[PDB]
Amino acid sequence: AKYTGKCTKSKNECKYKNDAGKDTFIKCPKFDNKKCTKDNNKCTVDTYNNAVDCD
Repeated sequence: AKYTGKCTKSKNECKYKNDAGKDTFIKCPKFDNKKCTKDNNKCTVDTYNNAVDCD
């Protein structure tokens, strides 16, 4: 499966839903590299190996 969402300028996390609409928030791997820079920029998650991308 897969999921789609966005990030928060104040919090670089994927506010997507898993299972069946279960609120989930996971910070993307962007330590002092790109912790988001725009309200609801863009995000994406894959069930393959929990690969969370970032805008």
